[PDB]
Amino acid sequence: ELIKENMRMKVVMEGSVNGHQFKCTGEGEGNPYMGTQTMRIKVIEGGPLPFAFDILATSFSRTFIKYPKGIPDFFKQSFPEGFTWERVTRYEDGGVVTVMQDTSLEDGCLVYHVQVRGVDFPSNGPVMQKKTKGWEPSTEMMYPADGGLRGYTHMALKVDGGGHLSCSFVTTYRSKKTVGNIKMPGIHAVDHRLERLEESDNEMFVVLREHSVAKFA
Ligand SMILES: [Mg+2]
Ligand SMILES: [Mg+2]
Ligand SMILES: [Mg+2]
Repeated sequence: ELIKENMRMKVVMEGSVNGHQFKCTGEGEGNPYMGTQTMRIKVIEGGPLPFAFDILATSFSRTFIKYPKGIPDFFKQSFPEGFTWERVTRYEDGGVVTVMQDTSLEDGCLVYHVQVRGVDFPSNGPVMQKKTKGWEPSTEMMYPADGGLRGYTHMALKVDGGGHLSCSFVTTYRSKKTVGNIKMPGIHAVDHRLERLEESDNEMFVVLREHSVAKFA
């Protein structure tokens, strides 16, 4: 079918955080049925970023979730047309990030277009001071919502000196399927582990790896 055991992805991300304009490109691959993927990301405009790359990392891939056959896979069913996602992220101490994403399939490659707008991060907070240490593993609750899905995640951004910055994601996943059917899942959870590795000194190059597995709520 269209989502093969090996799939490539490409991403273009444009946005701003606290007025700082940037652009990133990414490419990678994974095993959509095993829920594993890796991607290589470059900051191509606005680099070096004067904020933590961690606030972008969660915007770089829902086709690579391991769904058990008993839980319908909204994302893989949405091809060939694909799906969109819209997110609002609220950070402890201020920091609101709004994200709009398109997922398409072009010549057998997944193609992502992402728009990111971050505002009101404190000037001497760990995001704008680049004192973050990556994301804890998290569980995203998935709910049926008017023929799409609502995702809800409480994430913990690790900070220098042992603390965390609490943050909350509400995501709306919408199908772009204009011909054909989608079997809607019930309430479920997705367990995520997002790792950054192979980073350059000023985060102009970052490798992300993700493990995403669906389970019953
Ligand atoms: Mg399915
Ligand atoms: Mg902060
Ligand atoms: Mg660098």
